[PDB]
Amino acid sequence: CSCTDMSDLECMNFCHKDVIWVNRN
Repeated sequence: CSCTDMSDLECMNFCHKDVIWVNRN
């Protein structure tokens, strides 16, 4: 995951769209 030519929100979008803790944490 490389977001440097990319903002924070946009990074969270593509890089955190597969986070598993969106139900259990």
